[PDB]
Amino acid sequence: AQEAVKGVVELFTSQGCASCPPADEALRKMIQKGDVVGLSYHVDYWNYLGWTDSLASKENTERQYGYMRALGRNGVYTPQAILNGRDHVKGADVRGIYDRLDAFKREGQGLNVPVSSKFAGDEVEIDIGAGNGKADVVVAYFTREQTVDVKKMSYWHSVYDVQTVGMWDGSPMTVKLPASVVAKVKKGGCAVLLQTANASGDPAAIVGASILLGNETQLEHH
Amino acid sequence: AQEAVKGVVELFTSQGCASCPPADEALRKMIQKGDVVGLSYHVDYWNYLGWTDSLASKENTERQYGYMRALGRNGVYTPQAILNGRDHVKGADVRGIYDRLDAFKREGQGLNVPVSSKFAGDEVEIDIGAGNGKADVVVAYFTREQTVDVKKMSYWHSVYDVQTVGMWDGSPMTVKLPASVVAKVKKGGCAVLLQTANASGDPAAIVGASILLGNETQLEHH
Repeated sequence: AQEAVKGVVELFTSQGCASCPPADEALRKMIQKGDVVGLSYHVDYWNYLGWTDSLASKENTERQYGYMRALGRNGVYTPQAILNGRDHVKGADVRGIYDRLDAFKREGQGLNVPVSSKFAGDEVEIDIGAGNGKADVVVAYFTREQTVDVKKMSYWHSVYDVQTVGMWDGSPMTVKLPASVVAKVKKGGCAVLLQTANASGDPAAIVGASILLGNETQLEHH
Repeated sequence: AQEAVKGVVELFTSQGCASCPPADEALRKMIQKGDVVGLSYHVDYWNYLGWTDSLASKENTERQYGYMRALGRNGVYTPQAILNGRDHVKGADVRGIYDRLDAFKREGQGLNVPVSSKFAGDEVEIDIGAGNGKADVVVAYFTREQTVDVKKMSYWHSVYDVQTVGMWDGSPMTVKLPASVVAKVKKGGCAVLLQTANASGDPAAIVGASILLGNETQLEHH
């Protein structure tokens, strides 16, 4: 292969948030490089009546709340990037995010558990490697690229649904998802997050991750 | 009469918020003094599964979002107190809130429009005085005092419903509410807020306010 993925970057943003564009660009650049699992969660607290993006959801906002609690904070803001489900940083701080992810890796707090995903014809197969502890197998479904009327703006990896498909206990496992899931991934893609939780059950460190894009086109040079 | 009410204090808090108790006490003290219209809005972003107060609501959280936008901020936190619908301050900063309200009054940004409320037998009557501009006649219904299991903690003026009952255009007006409203106020009380809105329609400066308690007991000394 080559160099393993550096980590997970979950950006909470909104088209109604004026200071978010810079962070949106940051994420787009990281997704283009493909060295991180990047996700964009549009929050609903920026909607009022006009500039209400059809990409936001209450569920996305609730996830940012889960992180707020787990991180011991007393509030939320946008743009906010959550790294490896372990810490937060300004969404536009590209240098900070990569330096943070590197710091995690150097401490063995990176993506230590192998996670693989692929289409098994009319089903989705998720392969998880061996490790220690317990974690949920979380799947975040997103559209690859979606344009919205401002003119027109483009957003990438906008999550529209998140679901837990099983539990990992340290043992290697394979989870098979039905055609209904295949159809959803085909709308863009999905990210598999092997995520632990704290005592309260809120989202915590992500110890493994993978992205499966709906487009399975193999690009080759001869 | 005597000295007019100093202003409106809207506290966003939650029993799931560990740093909120101090702010809750602050509000209780101001409500006891009765020189301000005090309201407590329990937010829902501190609920997870256990310490989920039955006093929180999505609507309350949305109101804090409305204020976030109007105030030009990019996030929310608890405990947060909104003063006269014009600015925010730490919920526990008792000195700051009163000094802020005083600063508003000295600038003629206090409660300049008279607002009165009373029970008309089986109906609720709200009397609004003359002024300039446009504002919604907002009614926030609350329980006077509610205890929740931690032991047991007590919360005051916990808002459980907010509704606009009419529009003020600067002209003196009287709004009559049905028996259904009387029943709700009797569950605790209500606060009438003559509130303006910004260009986006979000909650802005409150130019008049009044509280009507369900208990209409007249205390006299002879």
